[PDB]
Amino acid sequence: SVPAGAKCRLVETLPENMDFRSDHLTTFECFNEIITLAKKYIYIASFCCNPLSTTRGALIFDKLKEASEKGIKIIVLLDERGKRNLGELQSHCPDINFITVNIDKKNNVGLLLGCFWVSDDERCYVGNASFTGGSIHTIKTLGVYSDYPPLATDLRRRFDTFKAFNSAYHIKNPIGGVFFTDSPEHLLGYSRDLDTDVVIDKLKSAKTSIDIEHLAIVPTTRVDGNSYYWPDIYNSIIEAAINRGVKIRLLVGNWDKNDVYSMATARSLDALCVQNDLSVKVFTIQNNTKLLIVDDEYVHITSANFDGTHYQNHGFVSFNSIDKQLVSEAKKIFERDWVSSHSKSLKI
Amino acid sequence: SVPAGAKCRLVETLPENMDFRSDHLTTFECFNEIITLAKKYIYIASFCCNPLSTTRGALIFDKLKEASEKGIKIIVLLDERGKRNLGELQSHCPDINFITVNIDKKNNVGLLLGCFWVSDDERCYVGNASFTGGSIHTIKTLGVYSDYPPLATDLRRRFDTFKAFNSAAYHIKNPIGGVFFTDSPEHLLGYSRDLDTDVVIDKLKSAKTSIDIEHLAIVPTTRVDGNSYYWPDIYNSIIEAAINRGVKIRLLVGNWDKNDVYSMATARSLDALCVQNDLSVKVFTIQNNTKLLIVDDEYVHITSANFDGTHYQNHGFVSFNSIDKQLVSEAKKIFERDWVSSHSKSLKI
Repeated sequence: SVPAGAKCRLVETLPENMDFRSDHLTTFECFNEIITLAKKYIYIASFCCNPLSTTRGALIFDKLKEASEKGIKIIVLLDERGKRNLGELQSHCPDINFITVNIDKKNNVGLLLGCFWVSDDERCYVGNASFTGGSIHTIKTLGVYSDYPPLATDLRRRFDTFKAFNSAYHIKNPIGGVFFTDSPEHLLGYSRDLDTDVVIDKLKSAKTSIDIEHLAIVPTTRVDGNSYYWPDIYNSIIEAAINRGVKIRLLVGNWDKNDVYSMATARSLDALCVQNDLSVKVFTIQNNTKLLIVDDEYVHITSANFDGTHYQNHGFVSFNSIDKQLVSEAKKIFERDWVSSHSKSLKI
Repeated sequence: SVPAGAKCRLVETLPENMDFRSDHLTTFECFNEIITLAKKYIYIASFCCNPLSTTRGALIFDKLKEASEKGIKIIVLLDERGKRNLGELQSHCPDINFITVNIDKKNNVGLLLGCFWVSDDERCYVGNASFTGGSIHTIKTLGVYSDYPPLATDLRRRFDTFKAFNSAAYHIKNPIGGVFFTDSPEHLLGYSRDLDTDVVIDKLKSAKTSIDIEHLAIVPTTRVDGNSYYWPDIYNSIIEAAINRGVKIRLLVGNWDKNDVYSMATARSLDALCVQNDLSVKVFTIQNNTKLLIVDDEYVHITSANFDGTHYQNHGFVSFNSIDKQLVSEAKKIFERDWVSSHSKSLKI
């Protein structure tokens, strides 16, 4: 009935100046095939829309413009704080519907990240490649493409939820081994599962290994001029390594900004690298990859970073899979990134 | 009916070589009053019994010996891992009943700390002054004495629980007399006792204004049984109160080193938090058993355990809690004295 894996295949943006190589569908090829095969609609949700930054991004934008001129209903969702180039986006393509959204009318902290495409209720992409020229060509990204109509329909319902904010156990036995998790809690409705609870549960259930490629694993972030302390994911990682002997490899971005918090977290992680089975490598390249692999049997790909600001306020959809083949493909991706020349051991 | 405060008064050990001063009942005077007024029994629970280390402790030991010679039933509970001077304790006083206890027969990690005296179901002491000459004379300690029979009877039931391990809500919100006990570990709670872990974390999370803590170490990682154990529950409650709710927090902890990478890293983290939040950390080098927590100047917590994972997951102890305004204000002045003491210096390095 339902195909194993839900017809999902991994998508990558591997910049030519970087040493990352693979035979997966590229982000450019993914967006191009979605626009080409489109018959009725194309829905896109991202924090900001800035495709003209690279030549490949402008080509995707022009192909999307062609679809709009040929009757395809195209709607692009972007957060209110990415409204800088809104006038230029609508001037270039008057037939595209650009909508700014504010998902947090109470606190004005939550931001739309979504980071997914969906079209014709048949095809969809989901990952961490925003609708920018950087995410298409020059920034390393990781996502998932699928042409399974039930999965794309799930993403279309997420688009309905996000579009409604215009400014103007199924987790144990998923369908096809693939399921979505959502954020924030006040947008879950009655049926959707909070990504925070799923991620923490998978980290606590880890028996062997935890592999994470994220931007920053820090317990403290700055919610626009104010500090917010949220160590839930940070503690789950640390307690797995120390209390349960789980082998943990963390591939995170470089820190500084004279941030006392990020530096303190760096010294704490470096202190853990000397006595526990916790290894941390750092990358300096621009990298949007948000990847989590547990016991080589569960994979989690999203657009949010494992911090309190994202998982308490921001709006995003996260990809989850327990399909062994898709997990093994993601495991090979992380193994490549771990020993890459752009990943260096944590320095004191 | 029930007296406010449950007839509780603070008890301190202030060594003469230290600058700490107060008008509270001393630990020596407290133990002396318990031994003198004893009519039937005196029950004592501590990790170890080493009273002969100082002259004042040996004097208390001889008074307890005299009580045993006068028909008083004396039982001293000590942990099995404090069995060093057991032979000398029984040679000095053949009429005292010394019992070694192992509260964790499964894992052999939990230790008996109790740190309380109870006698005649009428009088009791509870705090962090063990039955040693150091805790009586040379080591700074803080405890509570009460002669309210219902409170001492509650503490006697804890003694019954611990003695059984021989080697051979509503009542928390409006307590009786504003005083109640919390207990540890979870596998010894029974059906009616409240876990000290949950109460401490709840009080820390409910803090609206101030959090004052005088403990040995506030670290998320300890060495339980040859292995490192990560437990940041109390650590996170403190930090999130300061960062997310703007609570003014003063932490008075002991000095660290031992080339411990974990304790050193935690030191750098706390000092990193001191630069942008209302969190101040001072360090003491003196010998100090004080385990004190004060929340919003309306809740006081005195115990013998340290706020770490080893204690609050394994060890057996009874913790004193009170919301009585008078007793809390007295504990608040104690912390204010300790905070600006000459033996407490701001965190450097």
